[PDB]
Amino acid sequence: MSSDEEEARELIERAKEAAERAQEAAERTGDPRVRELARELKRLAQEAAEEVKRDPSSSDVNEALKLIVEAIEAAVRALEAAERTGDPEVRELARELVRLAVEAAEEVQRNPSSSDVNEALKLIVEAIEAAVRALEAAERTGDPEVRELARELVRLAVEAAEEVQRNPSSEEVNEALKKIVKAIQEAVESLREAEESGDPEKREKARERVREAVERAEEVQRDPSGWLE
Repeated sequence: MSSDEEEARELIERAKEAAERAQEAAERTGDPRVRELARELKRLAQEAAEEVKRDPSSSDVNEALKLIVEAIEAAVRALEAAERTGDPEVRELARELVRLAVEAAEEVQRNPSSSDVNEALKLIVEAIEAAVRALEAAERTGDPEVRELARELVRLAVEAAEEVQRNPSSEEVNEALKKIVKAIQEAVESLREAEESGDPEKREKARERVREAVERAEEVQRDPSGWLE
């Protein structure tokens, strides 16, 4: 078996496992909307895998499948994280994140040759992963205020991700989401530091650190090109 052949077989298997996880996760939510989204994740994996199964010699087709599989895996993690929280607002944020993954994946499958559409999904996947980490970190604090701020922060990322999804070729919209993702990653790192500390003062510091990330993300959405920075 050649290298292209081996890579194809491996990716098709990875796609199958992803869609299967998506199936399982969605049926556990009992939300008919999430079941529909997971059905859509499965459909996209099969459509993208079917192209690779036909002809595994195209770099673009194999790259499209790989990115779509990464999007499904991230969507799966979002749904699993939401279920762990038992929190209805977090479940709704997860639904919103999964919907964005679906819509961005649909654009990739339709246009595998487009660098922009590829970049949009890539960045959106990174945003989903960062958002899930922020929500998980906030949940671990058990603190109502940190949790609420994390949700505010993820909503700003969702609104910026939608802009990217709808305008993949706009560099300004891309840079805005990158800045917000950076702010989320900084919030996550601050929460980790406070979590590994036994200092109550470090926990109040955490609230404020997440608050500063929210204020940063709000500033970015008001001035996405950083004209004022």
